Amino acid sequence: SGPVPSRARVYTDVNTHRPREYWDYESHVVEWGNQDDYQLVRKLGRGKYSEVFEAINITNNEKVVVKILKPVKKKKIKREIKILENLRGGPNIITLADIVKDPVSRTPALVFEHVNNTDFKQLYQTLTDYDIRFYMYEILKALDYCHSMGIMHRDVKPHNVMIDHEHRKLRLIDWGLAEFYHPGQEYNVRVASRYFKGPELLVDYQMYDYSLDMWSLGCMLASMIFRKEPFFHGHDNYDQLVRIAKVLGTEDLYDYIDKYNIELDPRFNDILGRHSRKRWERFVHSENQHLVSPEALDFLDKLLRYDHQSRLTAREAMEHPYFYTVVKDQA
Ligand SMILES: O=C(O)c1cccc(Nc2nc(-c3ccccn3)cs2)c1
Repeated sequence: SGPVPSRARVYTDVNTHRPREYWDYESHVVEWGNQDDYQLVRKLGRGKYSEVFEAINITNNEKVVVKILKPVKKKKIKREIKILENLRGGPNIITLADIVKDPVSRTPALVFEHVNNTDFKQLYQTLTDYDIRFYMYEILKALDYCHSMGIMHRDVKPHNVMIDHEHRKLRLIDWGLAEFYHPGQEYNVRVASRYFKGPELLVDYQMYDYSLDMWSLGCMLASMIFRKEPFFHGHDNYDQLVRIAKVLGTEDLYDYIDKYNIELDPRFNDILGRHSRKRWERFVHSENQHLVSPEALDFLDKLLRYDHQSRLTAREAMEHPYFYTVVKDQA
């Protein structure tokens, strides 16, 4: 027999109740603006899928950010655009302002609201205990929103969480890997950065859901409170699961594989070994103890579960004691 099916615990059928055009992005028609409205100022970054620039909208003198896409299948561009338009205006979601056809590359360019970024490699070393709870709460607002809208991000990691620390503002960016959740759909497991891939991706379990983003969030939280980046530091996708298993233990891993009748890649046989579940105290030391508390460890533990069905939802996470003071201040 094959793998046991799975469905999201929450927001399971939200896309089914929408009109088909909400999620049928292959049939999305792109609304193009005027590429002459924008003059590039300077380059801000580059990646495998795009280059990102500061630009000026010369019709109103507004600063914007322009993401010029490298060649990719048009259906992937339609996907990202449709998701950005669906999520526009949601809390802490980057705002897509315009779409233009770049004259040189002949590829699309997405135009986004400007947001000032403090690079995480400089910010994360100055964050207080309170800052981490605050910004984790703000990320959870974006994840609960997009999940409630039927969308999983699938690429949650520090580079995709832009933080203007001076104004305590945060935006979840790069929706190029995001997808619509449909019950029973089997998804590509070649998503997310290595260090943030959930166990379902590493064992090739395709019927995953929003809870994938909650694993990635737990990896971010561990790296911030323990000041260890990345927290699970694998050499490849196989070794990545080994690094997880040396912390979470192999017993719950094999229980997970058994529960969903997952056929484990035979490469894993010789490398996973047998490992006890470790106590989080072993990652606490004098340089990070001010960021670690019983509340943080309880919250972290409830995110980092092999069984995607047993991880906190974004809404459950927001109600955890770790956020009581953040919640009280925001009232
Ligand atoms: O893919 C996306 O959705 C997206 C949306 C907005 C921005 C970026 N990417 C980058 N933005 C910067 C940056 C740095 C300083 C000030 C402003 N932006 C550097 S890399 C990506």
